[PDB]
Amino acid sequence: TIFQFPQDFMWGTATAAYQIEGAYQEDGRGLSIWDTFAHTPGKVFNGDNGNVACDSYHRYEEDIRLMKELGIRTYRFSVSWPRIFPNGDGEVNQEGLDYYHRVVDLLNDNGIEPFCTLYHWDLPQALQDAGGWGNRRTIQAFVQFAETMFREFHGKIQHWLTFNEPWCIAFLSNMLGVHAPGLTNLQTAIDVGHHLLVAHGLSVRRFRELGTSGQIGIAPNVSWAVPYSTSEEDKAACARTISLHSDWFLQPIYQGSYPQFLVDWFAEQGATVPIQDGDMDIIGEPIDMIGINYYSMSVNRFNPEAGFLQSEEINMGLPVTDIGWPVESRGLYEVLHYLQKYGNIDIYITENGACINDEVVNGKVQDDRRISYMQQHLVQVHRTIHDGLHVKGYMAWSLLDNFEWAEGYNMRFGMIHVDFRTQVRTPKESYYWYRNVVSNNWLETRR
Amino acid sequence: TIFQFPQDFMWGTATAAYQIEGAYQEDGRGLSIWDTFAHTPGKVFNGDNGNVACDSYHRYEEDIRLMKELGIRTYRFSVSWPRIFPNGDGEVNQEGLDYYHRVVDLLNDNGIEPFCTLYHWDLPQALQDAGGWGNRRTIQAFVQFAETMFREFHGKIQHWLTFNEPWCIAFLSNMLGVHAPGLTNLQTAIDVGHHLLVAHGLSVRRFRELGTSGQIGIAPNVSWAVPYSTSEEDKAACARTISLHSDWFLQPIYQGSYPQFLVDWFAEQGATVPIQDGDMDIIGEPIDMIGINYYSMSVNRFNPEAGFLQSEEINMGLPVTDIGWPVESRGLYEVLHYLQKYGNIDIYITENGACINDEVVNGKVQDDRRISYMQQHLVQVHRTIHDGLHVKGYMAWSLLDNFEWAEGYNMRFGMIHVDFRTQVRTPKESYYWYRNVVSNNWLETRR
Amino acid sequence: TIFQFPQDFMWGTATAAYQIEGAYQEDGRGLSIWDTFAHTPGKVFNGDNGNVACDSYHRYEEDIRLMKELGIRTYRFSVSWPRIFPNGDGEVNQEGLDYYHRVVDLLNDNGIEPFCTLYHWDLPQALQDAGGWGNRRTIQAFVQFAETMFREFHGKIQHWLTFNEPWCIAFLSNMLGVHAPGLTNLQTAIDVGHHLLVAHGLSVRRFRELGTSGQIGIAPNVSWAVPYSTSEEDKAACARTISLHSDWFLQPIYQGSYPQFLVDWFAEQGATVPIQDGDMDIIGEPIDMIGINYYSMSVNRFNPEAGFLQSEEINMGLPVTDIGWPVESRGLYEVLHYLQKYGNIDIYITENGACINDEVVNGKVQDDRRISYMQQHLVQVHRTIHDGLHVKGYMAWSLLDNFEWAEGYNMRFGMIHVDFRTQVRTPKESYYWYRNVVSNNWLETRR
Amino acid sequence: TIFQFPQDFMWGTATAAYQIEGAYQEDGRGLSIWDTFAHTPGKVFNGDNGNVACDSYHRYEEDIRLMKELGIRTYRFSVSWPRIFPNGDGEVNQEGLDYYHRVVDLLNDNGIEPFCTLYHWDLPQALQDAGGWGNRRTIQAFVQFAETMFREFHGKIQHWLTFNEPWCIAFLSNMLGVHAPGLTNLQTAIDVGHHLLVAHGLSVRRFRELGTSGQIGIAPNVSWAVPYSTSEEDKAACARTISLHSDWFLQPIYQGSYPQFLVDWFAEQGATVPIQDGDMDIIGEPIDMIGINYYSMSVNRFNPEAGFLQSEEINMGLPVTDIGWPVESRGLYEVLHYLQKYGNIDIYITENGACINDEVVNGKVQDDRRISYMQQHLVQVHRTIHDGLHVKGYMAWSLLDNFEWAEGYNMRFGMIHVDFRTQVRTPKESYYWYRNVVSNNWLETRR
Ligand SMILES: O=C(O)[C@H](O)[C@@H](O)[C@H](O)[C@H](O)CO
Ligand SMILES: O=C(O)[C@H](O)[C@@H](O)[C@H](O)[C@H](O)CO
Ligand SMILES: O=C(O)[C@H](O)[C@@H](O)[C@H](O)[C@H](O)CO
Ligand SMILES: O=C(O)[C@H](O)[C@@H](O)[C@H](O)[C@H](O)CO
Repeated sequence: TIFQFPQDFMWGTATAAYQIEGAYQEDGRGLSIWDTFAHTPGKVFNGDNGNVACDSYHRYEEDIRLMKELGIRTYRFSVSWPRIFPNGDGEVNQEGLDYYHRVVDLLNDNGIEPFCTLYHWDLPQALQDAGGWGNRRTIQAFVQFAETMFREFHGKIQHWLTFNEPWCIAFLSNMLGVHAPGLTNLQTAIDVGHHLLVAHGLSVRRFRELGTSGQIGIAPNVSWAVPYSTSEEDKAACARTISLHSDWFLQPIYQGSYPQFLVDWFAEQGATVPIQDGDMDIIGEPIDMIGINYYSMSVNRFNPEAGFLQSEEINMGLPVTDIGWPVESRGLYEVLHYLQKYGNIDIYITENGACINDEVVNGKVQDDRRISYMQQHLVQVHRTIHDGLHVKGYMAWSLLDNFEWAEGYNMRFGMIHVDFRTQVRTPKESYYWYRNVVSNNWLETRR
Repeated sequence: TIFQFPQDFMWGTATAAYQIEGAYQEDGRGLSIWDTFAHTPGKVFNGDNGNVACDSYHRYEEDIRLMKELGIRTYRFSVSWPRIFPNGDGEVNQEGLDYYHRVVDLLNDNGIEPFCTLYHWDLPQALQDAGGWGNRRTIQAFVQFAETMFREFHGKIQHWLTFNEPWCIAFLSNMLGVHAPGLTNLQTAIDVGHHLLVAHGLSVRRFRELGTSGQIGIAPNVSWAVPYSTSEEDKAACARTISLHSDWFLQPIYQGSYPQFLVDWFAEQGATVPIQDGDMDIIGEPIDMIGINYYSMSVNRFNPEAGFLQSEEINMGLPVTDIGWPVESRGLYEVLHYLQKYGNIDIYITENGACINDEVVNGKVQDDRRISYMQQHLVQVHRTIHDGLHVKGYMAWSLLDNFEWAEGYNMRFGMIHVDFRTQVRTPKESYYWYRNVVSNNWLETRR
Repeated sequence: TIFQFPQDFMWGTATAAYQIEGAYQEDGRGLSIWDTFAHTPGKVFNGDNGNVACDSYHRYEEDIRLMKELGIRTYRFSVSWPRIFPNGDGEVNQEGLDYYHRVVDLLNDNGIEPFCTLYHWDLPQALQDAGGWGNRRTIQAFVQFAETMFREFHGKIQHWLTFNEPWCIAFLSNMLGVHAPGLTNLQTAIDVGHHLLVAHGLSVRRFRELGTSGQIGIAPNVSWAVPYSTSEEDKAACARTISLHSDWFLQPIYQGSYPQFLVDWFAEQGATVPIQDGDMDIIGEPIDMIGINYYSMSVNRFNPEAGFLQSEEINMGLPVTDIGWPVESRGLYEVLHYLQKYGNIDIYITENGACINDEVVNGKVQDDRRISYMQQHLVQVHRTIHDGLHVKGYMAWSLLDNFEWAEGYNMRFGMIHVDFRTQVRTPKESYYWYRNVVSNNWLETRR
Repeated sequence: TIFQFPQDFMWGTATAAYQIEGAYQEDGRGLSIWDTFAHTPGKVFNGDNGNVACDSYHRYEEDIRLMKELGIRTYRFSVSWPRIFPNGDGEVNQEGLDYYHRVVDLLNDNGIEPFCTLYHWDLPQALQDAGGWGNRRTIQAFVQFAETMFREFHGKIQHWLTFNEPWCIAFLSNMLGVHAPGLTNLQTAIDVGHHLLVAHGLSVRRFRELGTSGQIGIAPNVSWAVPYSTSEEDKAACARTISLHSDWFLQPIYQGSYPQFLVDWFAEQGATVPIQDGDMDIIGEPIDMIGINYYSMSVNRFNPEAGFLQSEEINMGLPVTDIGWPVESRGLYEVLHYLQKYGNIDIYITENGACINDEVVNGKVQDDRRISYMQQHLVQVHRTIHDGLHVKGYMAWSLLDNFEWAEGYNMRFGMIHVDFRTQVRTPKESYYWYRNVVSNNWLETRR
């Protein structure tokens, strides 16, 4: 089957600052909660950290040449907040801004459209010390950061995302303790989620007030669960799982309220959203589009012992990637249609990829499983476009193998292999396959 | 995840006569349309035929010992019609009956419940010469055959199936020309389908009139298609695909009529069902259960050039078995729920398996992919039971690698490897895995 | 270095009934708590059970031929209680006795001295239903069982052990829930430990009263822990670890009391030993020797969160066997010297071995690591003998790969490989190495 | 288990001049007793010599870059005496001093603290001709050498060691004849040992008088033996073995006397220490710390035929490194605690490593066994620190594979592989593992 994509479909790859930039103390960069987290014994696999990670702070020219050869039209990357404001709240670091100018100018020189993610988890440690996202003052610090970037890069960037994966930032980091700052308190997770939504709304306002170039949105990671049985309880368990990742952040944005059933659920657990007057109006600031991060899908059932959402994932026996996630691409088709509850909004698949740990053998990386994974998901993308949904682009999660939060360098998601001992880049077989798809602008599945 | 099965769940394996019995001219056996078909250049891969195929006519004792060691409770097999009535219409061949007595007694001696499939495609050539299933006289010949078996094996067999895969017998064989007798005429396919339904109804009547032991049903192969787009036409294309395999045969049986939309469809193509007065009443004879044969699932779209049903299957990029079928077990969960339109009837998964061609290496057959396939499908079985559906048992398609109709011996579906050069049996790794599942009566998926 | 052993040193191998006998329902055998445990989802790896396990109930003649060729002088095996008394408390099953007569006569015919373990964890389910070892009536049932064996095998067996690994029977099974019956209650673990000690004392009395042949003892599994730091608390943590395995059972036997510090420890946790008047006097019945089971050694430190004994084992980086136990043979030398607190009693290393999962490749099992392990431990044995300790013999843990409780068949400890699919025995390279050591009666370590 | 190290723990690697510097006749370097020894047929394996050995005389910049990337804080190296004083006793060679200035400045430029070993066995041949260390005039020559280095490198080096492994210099070289000058006379070995102790004391005095920078000590190789039996004689045999390596040199230094029992032992063999008045007072000069070289541990027994110390090492069957040494890290914990007899002095593990001969395969050196070895020994280091002992740092024996005295290039101890045919350096897998440990400052053992 041949799947032709729209003429102006935006093809790309994506990275995040702390995962690839290698110069954590260079040019006045301050420490982030992730430096702190990775530097704590037991928080990240093997004690790995982003001190060097890919060294893209120095090797960006090479990476950009590689992505130029890929035939890609956009590059999603994130800005390291502590490089711009080493204290979070403070005096601007021109050296930090200079770095992004070098990167952005090179991208633009190469016809590659920057797709800027302002917040990709690297909150300056100084702000965390004051309570981090649990403190409304951090909202102010973020707006300052956003403004600085909007003004500095006004006509160089046309695509902006305020936050990347609000669920991970709030719940995975503050309720489950898996990601920095590693807390386990429902109330603080809810506080964090609410404050980042306020920060987001204010930043969009500034974007509009400053007359900044381009479009702006937010990029939540998307969850998709299907019930094991036809029971109302399994159905509810799946609604909770799905809704906390997306609706919890999208309903306030698009409809001016948090999902009542989840508000009630958390209330049962003694937690309440710290909503101040006009917070909801600020959060409802009109956005241009949203980024959607998708990787897997699950079959769940209600289980009172299954975590704070009492939703248990069943191991259905499906084959899994090297990080253990089952691959079932229909989930992408399903959430995209599910999200239509907010209207036929513009959606970019800002992240989609697979952990496949193949290494360099005979000078190549025969990552057939990543090609397989991508192929199945791109079919779903075409399928939704064919259904009339406004899915505008796709960004392969990871141009490069990188520091994969908590997993360390152990889990490879890149289309370009990076030997962390030499920093040597080796484009995988998926890279060359992707090059053909993005350059031809059509995909073909064959037996 | 641990999946506990019901106390009385019936575990088994299945075969078909022409695929495993090796003695096509022995003990007065007459030729079937399949001997004829396989003996024709170009009809079956490599000119393979069932002349010897496994030689189970002679090696049944060994096979039965192997299935006894498997911990299985039932064995589904089919009866070679031309061994009982070498002419189809004629004088009984006691030698043919003796063979099945040897098999059945041994099964019973070993506590293995026979699950008898009367018709598994081996129509005596003599009847085909007279028009085969296109001729109503064949219905009479079949009822005689059924009666003979019912009387001969009265208290030895408690589970009976009249026909196995009516869709393949009618459409694949008479419209698509892929299986014997290899015709390509819509009207004859429809005639065949209708006549086999009449034969089925009459045989159930005889079963009841003779007071024969056990329960009796029919075993259609089940189809499952999901639409590519949300269009009404893709939806219709999938209804046609799904309905021709099951509803076309189940609606007359359970509701007294053929699916009207398919009646109209075929009428558009100039074909009409040869329904005589009381045919529908005969077909509606109450049955005890049905067998369901499931292997794969597809995503289809309407396409006017896509065959007689104008339903095109999209290659979604999913991994496939060695015969090229994509594995997606949810399809089993879906049809089982879909079939509830006929009531919560008793259903046995009379066939489910995968073509995995692994051979003997280091004295074993490391068929991990078959274990994987089975594991995923058994989860769905448990899932439907947990939903309250009366799924009574499961039979792994193929105890032994065998003559795979049209594919020849090239496509292996067995849990026991058969080296066709020596007839040597080598239980695969899936055999030992299955032995544990059927003996423990619970399954466990692990990472 | 050459290590010459004493002229009359007793060399052997060992097994346990439920781990090797394959005929759990044969000849009237009743179910044991282990059949029950293994038949419960989640209790044993992969749902493995002892239903067939080696099939030594039928293949003992082969096994005995193999051990005769090994040059061994003794064979330690256990008696399946539910084969003798299918109800535990009840009427004798002559068929069960006959089996052991076949085994024992063959051993004796081959000049191999039987070393009989009366209790090796297979308590009849019927007794467990009544409270198992938590009920003093079980003590009576055990004495009946012991008497029966003493009278039946009077002049055929000269070495007897009442219980094998009291720590595992009591604490691992009733406090930690890892072994059958799988309970987690300190008090019941203590009850079980005390009742088995009473059963042991009474059985020794009967042995003496009946004038039965040979010597009789008990075979505790031995623990050995060394402190991480020189702190009093780490030292205490190690004393608890060491003492619960051995002193807890040996002090009542040899000195008429339980280790006070452990009595106090458990008292702090609200558990008290159910000591009735004269229980201690019964337990103090003089024994002829003890069997010692040794596998590993650890370095521990005090940790309040480290289980009921608040003793944490440090992962020192030492290489481990395939089941994950570090090899450090000095621990054997240490406990043997430590046990001298009870006098220079007769000690038999009734168990010592390693989990090394090597399989048959090129017709052999190149288990160099098991040879390595054994070699290091046999040096320690010689060392203690050279120090004047009365270490009388050594039995390699496992003649055959077997059902390894909770680990299933996944963990191989045998010197003879068993392909559980064919029951085919393949003596490992360690078997041939051991044959030379036991036949020459001296060991040689070489570079 | 996670082992956190002290904030200021000093991590490093170590080498010795003759083993790595490749330019034995370059820049006026005179010959040492080792050039002479290696140039004699039969003294060193395969006639290997240090003529080129690693060529670090020319490739130091590369090596230093590699150790900078390692994250190391100190580098232990030795000074080639015959490069400074080509005659030993004579006129200074500025070219030789210049080399070390290039090395030291580069180290300092890279934040790597030089740890200078003045004497690492390369005594100028000219002095050996006059009797070498057997002649007190050599003491004077050494003090001149020491002074020169102290004055030349005053503020560039902060850590100094006078002698490296006095036992090897005296006994292995002059009693056993294995190392240069290869003599076999107890009396001369004792003379050498005493004269080097006097040289050491005088050099420390000069260090203090000149007001040189840093701290100064001596680095004996440490021995550790445990008795086979509990006999007084085996115990004595172990005391002799242990004491000759350490106490023989440390007692005069810290307590002002030689171990009396060893004085008596040698007296029995007709040898006496040539102690002149005030020699002991000079030797007792206060030192800042000591370096400890540890590799293995043994189990010994008394044996009158077992060499001059009549101490036989038993082959306990333990796994060995590629040079044949058994690995048993507890020995490090034991000697460190044993050395507390001199007070809780500052101790640096100046050497610890393993001979693992893995080569470059697939572009890497998979030296898992060296990682294993180091991991076990670093646990012991942490353990002693946790016990309150002042263990200040650890230096992995060998940054690079090198000329391994008498073994030649056949025995590899490096963390960086050196292909002696191309001089190409290839950091081993242990290098990358060590980089993580030294950079994180904590170690983790995992299963
Ligand atoms: O939010 C994104 O998800 C994260 O930024 C990535 O850095 C993750 O590593 C990737 O999703 C794979 O888990
Ligand atoms: O009717 C069933 O289809 C047939 O009985 C089998 O013999 C098929 O060959 C099997 O389903 C795989 O194709
Ligand atoms: O108590 C003994 O340990 C048991 O009898 C064995 O059956 C164990 O499985 C074996 O020691 C392996 O650890
Ligand atoms: O005395 C030290 O030991 C030596 O400096 C090294 O050069 C040795 O060769 C190394 O220890 C290997 O044993």
